[PDB]
Parts: sequence; C-alpha cells; structure tokens
Amino acid sequence: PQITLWKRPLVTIKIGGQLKEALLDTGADDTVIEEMSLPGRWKPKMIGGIGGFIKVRQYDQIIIEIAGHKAIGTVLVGPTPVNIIGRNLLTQIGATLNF
Amino acid sequence: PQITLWKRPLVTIKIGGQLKEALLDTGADDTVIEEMSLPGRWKPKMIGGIGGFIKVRQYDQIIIEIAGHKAIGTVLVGPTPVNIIGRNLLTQIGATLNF
Ligand SMILES: COc1ccc(S(=O)(=O)N(CC(C)C)C[C@@H](O)[C@H](C[C@]23C[C@H]4C[C@H](C[C@H](C4)C2)C3)NC(=O)O[C@H]2CO[C@H]3OCCC[C@H]32)cc1
Ligand SMILES: [Cl-]
Ligand SMILES: [Cl-]
Ligand code: NA
Ligand code: NA
Ligand code: NA
Repeated sequence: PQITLWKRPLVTIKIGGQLKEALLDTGADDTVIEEMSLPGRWKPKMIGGIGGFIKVRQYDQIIIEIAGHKAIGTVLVGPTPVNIIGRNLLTQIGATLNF
Repeated sequence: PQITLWKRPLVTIKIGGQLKEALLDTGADDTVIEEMSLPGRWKPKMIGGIGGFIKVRQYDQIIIEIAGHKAIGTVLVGPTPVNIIGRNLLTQIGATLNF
C-alpha cells in the first residue's frame, strides 16, 4: 500500500502470538515493542531519543508479521507507550519513503 | 525520490539561509531542530519523546527547504539527538510510505 502521512502511519503487527498496533517509523534505527515476554536469550541495551534514554531488552532473531509481511530481526522490548517498527524491519518488507 | 531505509534517511535542509542535516522521521508528528535563531515570536510546547518530556520553542510559519522541496510551517527548537523532519512538513513535501 501507499500510506499517507496526514495521520500517524499505524499498522497491525503480530509478534509472539499477539496482535498489536505499531508505528512505521523511519526515524527509529531499531524496532521497540512495549513490555511483553519473548522466548530465548536477551541482553540489556540503552536507546536514546528526545528526552533521553530508556533501558530495553534486546532479543535477536525474532519473527514479526507487519501488515501481512513476515520479517525477522532484532526486537527491543521496553517501556514505550507505542510499538515502533524501525528501519531494521522496515527494510525487510521493502518500505520506502517517496516524494 | 524513492528512499530506502538501509541507512538513516538523512537529507539537507535550508532554514534561515543555513544548510543543516536532518532525519526524515515518520514517527514524529512535529519537526524539531537544534538550538538556532529564528525570526518572530515563539510559543511554548511540551513534547514527549522516548525518554521523557521536554520543553521546546514553537515557531510558526517558518520557511524551510527539505531536500529541495519548499515548505512553510511550524518548527520546534530544542534539544534533540538529531534534527528531525516530522509529518507536519513531510506532508507539505508530498511524502508517503510505500511497500
Ligand atoms: C535505536 O532505536 C531507536 C532509538 C530511538 C527511538 S525514538 O526516540 O523513538 N525516535 C528517534 C528520533 C527522535 C531520532 C523515533 C521518533 O520517531 C519518535 C517516536 C516515538 C515513538 C513512541 C511514541 C511517540 C513518543 C515516543 C514513543 C517516541 C513517538 N518520535 C518523536 O520523538 O517525536 C517527537 C517529534 O514530534 C512529536 O511527535 C509526537 C511524539 C513526540 C514528538 C526509536 C528507536
Ligand atoms: Cl535486525
Ligand atoms: Cl531494497
Ligand atoms: Na533470540
Ligand atoms: Na532566538
Ligand atoms: Na512565526
């Protein structure tokens, strides 16, 4: 699809068996999901944006379905009010910014 | 252009006659630029980033060129890890997300 930017670019995702709403975010290097359990190994990470940093858990090799398109990659889990699909997974679904 | 997301989508902007680098950020509602001098009056705004809430200076109706495309709109001035072009100006330059 072609998604307009008149509104936040929100899509449905599936991760860890759960359906969630997430923001397609070209400004995010990495994907950041609100607190949830994921299987496997993880390690701590700090990520920074406006207002400073948050601590997250980094899970590698996690599959996400994004608006119907499957992708695999690293997923960060931590205290965000909105799920963020970052560039590491946007590339895998072929997303581009066009103007 | 059609911009892929394997690297950060950085562009050159021109504001106040000065060239700056900025990130095209579909996860940003607003445009936020590092401390600089702009004309006219400003109004207060609180924005909530991943790390918390910060105060910025809101300048309305500012002339800004983004990757060669002319825009005139609101610019927030304050401490950001990188200059970000948010949806208020991405819509002026005609940007969409596509996959
Ligand atoms: C290394 O990988 C990472 C490291 C950092 C992040 S980041 O911090 O989230 N950020 C990175 C940017 C700031 C370089 C993505 C950005 O797109 C956020 C995204 C985000 C994501 C959720 C929901 C909201 C509030 C915050 C949490 C930040 C928008 N937007 C935002 O700061 O926007 C403000 C401007 O205009 C206003 O709109 C409304 C929100 C505040 C400002 C993500 C992955
Ligand atoms: Cl990855
Ligand atoms: Cl590609
Ligand atoms: Na893993
Ligand atoms: Na000033
Ligand atoms: Na003004």
